[PDB]
Amino acid sequence: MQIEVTVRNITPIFSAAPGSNYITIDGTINPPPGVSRFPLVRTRMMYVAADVGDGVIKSVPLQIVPGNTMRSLLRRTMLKHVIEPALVEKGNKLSIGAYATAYSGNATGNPDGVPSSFDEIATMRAHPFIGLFGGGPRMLEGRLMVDSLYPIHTNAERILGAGYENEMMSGPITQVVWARRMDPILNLGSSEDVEVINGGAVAANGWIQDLLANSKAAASKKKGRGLKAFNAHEVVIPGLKWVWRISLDRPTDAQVGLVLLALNKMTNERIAGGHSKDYGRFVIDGVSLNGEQVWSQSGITGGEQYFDAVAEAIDGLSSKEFEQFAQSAKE
Amino acid sequence: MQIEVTVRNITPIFSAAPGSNYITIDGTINPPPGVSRFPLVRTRMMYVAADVGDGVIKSVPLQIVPGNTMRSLLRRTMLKHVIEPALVEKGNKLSIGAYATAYSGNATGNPDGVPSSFDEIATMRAHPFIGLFGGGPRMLEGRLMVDSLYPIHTNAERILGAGYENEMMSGPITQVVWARRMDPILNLGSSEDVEVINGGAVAANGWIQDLLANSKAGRGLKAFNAHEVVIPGLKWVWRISLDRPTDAQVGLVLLALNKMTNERIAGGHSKDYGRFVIDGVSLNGEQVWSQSGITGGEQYFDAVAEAIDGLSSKEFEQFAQSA
Amino acid sequence: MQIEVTVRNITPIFSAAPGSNYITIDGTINPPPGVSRFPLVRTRMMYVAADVGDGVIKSVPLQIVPGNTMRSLLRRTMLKHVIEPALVEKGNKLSIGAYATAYSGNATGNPDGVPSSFDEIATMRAHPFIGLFGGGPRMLEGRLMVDSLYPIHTNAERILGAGYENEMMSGPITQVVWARRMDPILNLGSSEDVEVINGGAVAANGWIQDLLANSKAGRGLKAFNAHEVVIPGLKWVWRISLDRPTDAQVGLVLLALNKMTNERIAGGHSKDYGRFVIDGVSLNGEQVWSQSGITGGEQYFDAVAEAIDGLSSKEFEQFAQSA
DNA sequence: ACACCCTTTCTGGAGCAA
DNA sequence: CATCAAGCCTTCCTTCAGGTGTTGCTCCAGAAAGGGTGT
Repeated sequence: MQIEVTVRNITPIFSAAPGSNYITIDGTINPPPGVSRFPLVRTRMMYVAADVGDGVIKSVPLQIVPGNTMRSLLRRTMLKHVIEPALVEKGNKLSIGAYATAYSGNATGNPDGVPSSFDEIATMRAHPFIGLFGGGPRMLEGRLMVDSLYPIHTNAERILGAGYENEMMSGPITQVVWARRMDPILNLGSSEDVEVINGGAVAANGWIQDLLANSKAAASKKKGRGLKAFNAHEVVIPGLKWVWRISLDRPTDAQVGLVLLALNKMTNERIAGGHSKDYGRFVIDGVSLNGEQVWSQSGITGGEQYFDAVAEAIDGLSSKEFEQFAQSAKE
Repeated sequence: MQIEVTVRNITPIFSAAPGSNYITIDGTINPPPGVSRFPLVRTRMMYVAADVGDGVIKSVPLQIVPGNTMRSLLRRTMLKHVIEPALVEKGNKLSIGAYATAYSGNATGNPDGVPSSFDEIATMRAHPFIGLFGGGPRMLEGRLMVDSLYPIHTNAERILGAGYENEMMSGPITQVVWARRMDPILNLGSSEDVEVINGGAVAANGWIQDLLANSKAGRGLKAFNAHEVVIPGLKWVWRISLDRPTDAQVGLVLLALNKMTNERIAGGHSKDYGRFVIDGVSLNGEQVWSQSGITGGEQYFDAVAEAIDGLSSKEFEQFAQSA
Repeated sequence: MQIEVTVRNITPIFSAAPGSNYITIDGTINPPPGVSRFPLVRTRMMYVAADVGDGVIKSVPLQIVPGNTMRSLLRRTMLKHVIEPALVEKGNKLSIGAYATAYSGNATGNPDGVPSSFDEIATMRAHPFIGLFGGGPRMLEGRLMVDSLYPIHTNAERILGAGYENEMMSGPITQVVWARRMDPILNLGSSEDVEVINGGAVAANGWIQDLLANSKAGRGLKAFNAHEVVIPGLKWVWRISLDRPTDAQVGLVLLALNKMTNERIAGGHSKDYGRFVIDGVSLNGEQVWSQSGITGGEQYFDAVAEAIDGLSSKEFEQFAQSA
């Protein structure tokens, strides 16, 4: 089953790339040493072979959300919105290992090297949730394959293929957003501002005195840590139309129905990260099932046999498969 | 819960963008070198994708207030207007670290590399203020999600939803506003204007000769600079979002929104730059704002009323307590 | 606390907008080159989002005086006849750096990066003058928030918040006023007017020869220029906001507003521009202004009368003192 | 009864570059 | 209805933040002996 979810982020996208990146105040990424630089936390970037100029494929940077992040977003969406309410409305409860296996593929960091029986493998791949995300102590193949969230851009034209010339994007799609943390105690202004503080003016003056001592120590170092922190993070600019490729090799109809229910409940979900700055908010503007567009304003339109299958399976959903899926053979 | 606080700024909005940007005496932003240049401190602006050629969408600038700035504004009006009167009214006094953890995210720049217990996580995410704003030494996630203040503009037409198209403004929304600082010794002009000056005439003469020696070869008070601002009267929008909130947390947000009328947005405090009025507040798509404040949402106001009653310092203390 | 000072300019207003703008003899601001352009210093203009037609908001020009000019003007009137008399009737001697920091917010152009102690911050924000205007070497935040002087105009309709539905000026509020400088000795006539010039006719004839050599090909004299001014007789609006003031500070601002009529708003000093009367002062919405100054707000006046007594130089000295 | 299936059971070393 | 005026100076940024914690892999890559039991 081929599912293609074209979304539109209405907030910036921030999937933080690991690394030690810096930036000048003017906006130059990774400056040579000597000039003053601030920590930059770049967004996640996929190198893509693309056609720059004419017939000259080259590796260009295109900033994305990883398929692991979107796979866990899909997993936690169908978990918080479908699977957990189905378990709550009945008497079924999960162990902490079963909850850990359902949310992160495993209960412990150490798997057991023995694989499970063919009957249990077949029944877990027939399961609506466990078939999508087959983890556990004995590693199963989950039939859900989740691609990265690619922005519909020229740099991904060898990724996107034909049919994506509408709402086209060129050029840079990222922006460095600067964030500052000020010291609260420097923003104290009067005795009315300080009355909620134990000690008041004495404690405030002690905070200024420790900041002056630490500043003198840092000046002796240059020529603990305070609360001033001016820094930067690169985000992907809002308003982009993104492609999200979801694949299912011979799924049970309830499993693709569960993916459809999760895509229905992607409303009020954040894609990558930067929670407190409301980053990752998005609007789905299209879902195509095997190339057939099945999205409307009121969620998924059509595809009814998937929804009846997943409703019947959620009615038949229990905690027994989750418990014996997470049960280690070595334990 | 999805709140849309659509506001209109009375005065020019100035959130100072980082960078050594420059301006000529005309309206040329960042000129080529070899011409007379002045330091320009531009407004904070966000690139947004917008339909510019009626088929082609492109990354265009749009001057905003950052969601960090508006989040700290909401946090500070909650603290100085709701939380601190409830704390000093009941006699509760936070520690200096607890005050720093209330106004910033924590008290120290080094967070603890341990996770807190689930009982603690549940108590603070059920707490109104600490549930809205996480952080601390052990990296709590708040339930509040604060977007940038976006102007209702055709550059943001892919950013806003529906119903804003009749209000959507086109064209440039900024101004290079010029400021200057005199050396006020040059403005003295009289021998009875130096009787307040110690030394008097000889002191004013020494300041003049020091300025002349500095100009012949420390920085004086003569400054001429510029800052780009968003134009006043612009209609904005502010997307506050709530990840599974308690009704007390929503009531704390609405209590903050009721008394942001005397609060300033971003920078320009001496120029009264941050002044604004709230045109509307949509509470999950339903309008709850009027002239007197937020009407309706009564369960949220009652929940934050019973939550502000019994608000103790010890929750902030063991939120700020390191490990 | 919100103060709304509604003034009406008696003479034209000229706050010169920076920029080499040009004018033709029949109007046509900033023409294409070759139509004999004349130098034009336009008055200060703020772009304001405004209703241009039914359902369309555009960034229109609106001629204002910037809030920095108003902030320094308020600082200067309190310094000129409330603060300096309080220092020299008591014999207090401000330093020259203290005078610089009082009249301009700083003594030098290099603020200290170190923060001041909280007791110092509390004393200066509780100070009547230093609380209004902060700054200094360690960058104090003042309690005063001075808006720019908008006119009562329909272009400012989104600025005023529909407080005044009458007296709304619709058309343009500006005139290009032309000023020319005559060469003095081009109008002598007789040799009795040149007998005071040393040498007599020979020095004026040498100056005429130098002017001729300049005209065939060093700057001359008798230039022709234009300056856009706001037309007189219209009604303005001023907003002076306060960040939790002591009543001595409110009394200081009202004492500035009482004898505000002696000073000028920006202007050309020679042309007597910037003259104005105050038609009203709104203290948080209630009118406290009459023909005989300010009537009402008595506790602010008693507080500022208490604070002017005992106002020593010592606070100014350790406000301007740089670490 | 002879075929596949499901379990145990069992002996030794140990350093490591790109 | 024609020119003559058809700017001049000077400002032309200041300090500071200029990251913190964690993560820092897991497992298995055998074949026979000795029991069952299912066709």
